[PDB]
Amino acid sequence: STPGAQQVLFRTGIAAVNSTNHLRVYFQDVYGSIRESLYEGSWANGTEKNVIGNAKLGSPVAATSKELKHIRVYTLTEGNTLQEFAYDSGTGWYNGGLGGAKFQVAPYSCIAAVFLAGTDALQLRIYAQKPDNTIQEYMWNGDGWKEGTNLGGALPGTGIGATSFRYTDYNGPSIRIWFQTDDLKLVQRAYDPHKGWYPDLVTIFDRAPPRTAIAATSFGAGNSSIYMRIYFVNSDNTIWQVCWDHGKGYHDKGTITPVIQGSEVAIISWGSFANNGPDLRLYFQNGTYISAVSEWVWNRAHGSQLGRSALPPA
Ligand SMILES: OC[C@@H]1O[C@@H](O)[C@@H](O)[C@H](O)[C@@H]1O
Ligand SMILES: OC[C@@H]1O[C@@H](O)[C@@H](O)[C@H](O)[C@@H]1O
Ligand SMILES: OC[C@@H]1O[C@@H](O)[C@@H](O)[C@H](O)[C@@H]1O
Ligand SMILES: OC[C@@H]1O[C@@H](O)[C@@H](O)[C@H](O)[C@@H]1O
Repeated sequence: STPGAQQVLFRTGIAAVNSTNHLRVYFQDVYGSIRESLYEGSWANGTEKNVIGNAKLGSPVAATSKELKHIRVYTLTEGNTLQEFAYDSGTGWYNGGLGGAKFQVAPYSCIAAVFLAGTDALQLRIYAQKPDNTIQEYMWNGDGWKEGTNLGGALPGTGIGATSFRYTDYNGPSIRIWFQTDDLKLVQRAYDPHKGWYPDLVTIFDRAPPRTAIAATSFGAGNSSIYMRIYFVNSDNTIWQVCWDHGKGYHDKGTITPVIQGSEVAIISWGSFANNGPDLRLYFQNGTYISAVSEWVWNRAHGSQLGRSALPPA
């Protein structure tokens, strides 16, 4: 290993945000602190000086952004309440207002978070699992945190993936979320502006490991068209990808890359098929220096490739 890699919690929560190829990756260190590594032409940071806050050991870690002007990172306190580490350009890092509400969730809850796409002002939807094992939406619409729509029951401790995009022929944002139900299937729920939440679950995978990591992204929004990619850790100790492509639907799935048993997963994307993209980046643990976080890359030039073998601080 390396001294730096040793500071990374084994099976750490992982989150990532980006403005095109300007990247931030969040993880938890062995002391419970949440740290930020970054890519700005090269990889840096992830050290004890790059701590944005503290969370319970083993906490989920979720993050979302508006470019890199506004970043929000969500974790659980020791008290199993949702908290928010917030960054705005010109202000820096601070404790976000979500913590004031002190929302208790299940101790084993995961978290997903999105800024809603294409809206006039900043709007956030956070998803977590309550002690009754239902998936609850929490909203920020500019005037305090409030519970939004309850999305019903899921496997206790389920992974939660989420994405928001705006169809260019609609006047409001769409949301897709993915999680695991008691039957061990992975499923999607969906919000569109003209329908609200659709009543049905859409199966994306028949049987997944219990509490497997789930991470999602979307890109290339157009007129009634979108592209999406969902990632999870399968029973073969590899990340699998499920593809939604416009005109083909959920048409393919397969292995991507090996991971450690019980690795967490994060995904970011940028660009689109129309402009020599997309670019995809996955972050996970595959045993590099034992506990380092590694990267997988997809791009138009070279397709599927391992990227940075060990993120900072490794
Ligand atoms: O533009 C983003 C960068 O793309 C490739 O160069 C990767 O090797 C690198 O780790 C980073 O993801
Ligand atoms: O624009 C986003 C910001 O970029 C750098 O300033 C980082 O040091 C900071 O933590 C944040 O990620
Ligand atoms: O614009 C988004 C908002 O930014 C700050 O006001 C936060 O305190 C709040 O929780 C939310 O994240
Ligand atoms: O626009 C997104 C939607 O915003 C509100 O209407 C929420 O009640 C709903 O669950 C969803 O998040």
